[PDB]
Amino acid sequence: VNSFSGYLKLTDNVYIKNADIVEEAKKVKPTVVVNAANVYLKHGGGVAGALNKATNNAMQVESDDYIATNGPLKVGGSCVLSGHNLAKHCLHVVGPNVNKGEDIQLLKSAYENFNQHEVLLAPLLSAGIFGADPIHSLRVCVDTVRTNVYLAVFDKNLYDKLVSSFL
Ligand SMILES: Cc1noc(-c2ccnc(-c3ccnc4[nH]ccc34)c2)n1
Repeated sequence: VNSFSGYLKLTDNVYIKNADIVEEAKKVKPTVVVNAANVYLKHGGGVAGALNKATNNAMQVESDDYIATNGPLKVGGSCVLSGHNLAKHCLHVVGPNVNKGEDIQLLKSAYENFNQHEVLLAPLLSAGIFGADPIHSLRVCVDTVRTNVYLAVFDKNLYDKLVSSFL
């Protein structure tokens, strides 16, 4: 039993809710919140900009030190950093950005990072400003992630389309 509330169950291990991931993180304090990161951990907009804003820029400060030490992530890769006031940990995962021409097949590799964590609160990778089809992203999530994932979808209209079209 966990504290996630109001989710629709899609499969054995995948759950979905129309929610603001920032507000959901603030209420649940999950062990892991996933950020929709880029390779530079520059949290300017989308989910990343919202999560970072909610940490009063502490996420960005920590991220800049991470990059200065380690260099950029790989597309499809991830790193574990602090969850600050939102979660114990933040798993920064880099899905391909279609608006940069990155290979959508890397989306499966990106979701594989979730399997290193038993339970996660997450957005749909490569959705939103990353330019992928969120319905495709949901399909790859369900077919790749085996651990327990709670998907927060900000847009109510999109949430309804994802549920209604789910196979
Ligand atoms: C601009 C832009 N382009 O894409 C997106 C996107 C993609 C996936 N999930 C989200 C999302 C999901 C749940 N809560 C959220 N709070 C703030 C963002 C967010 C946003 N934003």
